[PDB]
Amino acid sequence: PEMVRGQVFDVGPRYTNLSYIGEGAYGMVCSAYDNLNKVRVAIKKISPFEHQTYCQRTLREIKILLRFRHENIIGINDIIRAPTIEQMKDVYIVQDLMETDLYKLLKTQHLSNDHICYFLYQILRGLKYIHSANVLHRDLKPSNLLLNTTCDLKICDFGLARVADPDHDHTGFLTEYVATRWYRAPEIMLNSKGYTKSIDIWSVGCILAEMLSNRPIFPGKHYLDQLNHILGILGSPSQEDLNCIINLKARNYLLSLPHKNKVPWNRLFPNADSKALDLLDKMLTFNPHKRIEVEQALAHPYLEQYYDPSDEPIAEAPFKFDLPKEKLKELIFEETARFQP
Ligand SMILES: *[C@@H]1CCOC(=O)c2c(O)cc(O)cc2OC[C@@H](O)[C@H](O)[C@H](O)C(=O)C1
Repeated sequence: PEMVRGQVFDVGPRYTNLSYIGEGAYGMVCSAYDNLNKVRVAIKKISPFEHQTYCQRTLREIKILLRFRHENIIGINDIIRAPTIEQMKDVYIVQDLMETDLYKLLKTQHLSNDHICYFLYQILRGLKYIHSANVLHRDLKPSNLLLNTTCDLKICDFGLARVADPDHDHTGFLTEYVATRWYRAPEIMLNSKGYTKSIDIWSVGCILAEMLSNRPIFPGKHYLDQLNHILGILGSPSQEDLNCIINLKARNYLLSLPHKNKVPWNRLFPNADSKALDLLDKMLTFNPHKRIEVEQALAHPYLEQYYDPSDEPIAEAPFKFDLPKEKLKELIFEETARFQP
């Protein structure tokens, strides 16, 4: 058993010569050599079984990724675990080895407009597949976008994903915490549980802005502060958009604010392509019902060099629609059985 930074990695004998990469949800990510396929791979160690929410995140991801097959979604090549439930303490998920993630890339690298266009195209192409499966990713952010050496992009981490449920999306003011804060749509803080596809388009718009400037566009320092940053750039919502918000507490909070003017995108991003800024505006639209959808975004003039609906596939088998951790562990054991001897 090889150890990496005081952490056992029981992945032998198939996977050897381990190297640290970073941290996932319930454990670390390493690279390793695959002695069967004679290539290096990435391996994520997960230790979720003490906690019901961890088991939930682990089961969601495994169930989804084993059904999905798409060029812009990183797949599961192998799952390593003990042969019995009694002996199962950790799970190792083996995936293609990528070169970097967009979070690390944006810390030091300026993106050319050609790279921004290609990265955005690939994010939306993968997102089209996800949404066609009636699935919401719900945690899109640069660290969940992986790049290989030729800048092919893959979406990672479905542990926060859910099946879309727009009829049950409404909730009260200041109750929801969906997504990582900086990528969270304004309606999460106002009246939404994050159960509609527009949640993901907002996150993509935040990622686009960050690719244009190498800094987060809405860097809220805490929960309600996130809405301060959003409104500081978008300006005050229109009467029509407020009439959309029937919840009285959320609407009255917005009405209590002083009038704020919109900051023009081309003042925030003076070197950006004007077509990129037009698409950015449509993704970062306050009203989630008016916000552009993934297939419309793919057809936007900014992406005309890449757009090809017949090469933008959808899912064959969409997902249609309280468990103690003991039952979740059994479910995880069952879902991973296909990779055993
Ligand atoms: C993604 C989990 C899989 O991540 C990877 O496979 C991965 C590869 O292949 C290369 C590099 O450089 C990073 C990387 O993941 C880094 C993770 O920390 C990632 O950002 C994210 O946190 C995650 O776990 C989901």
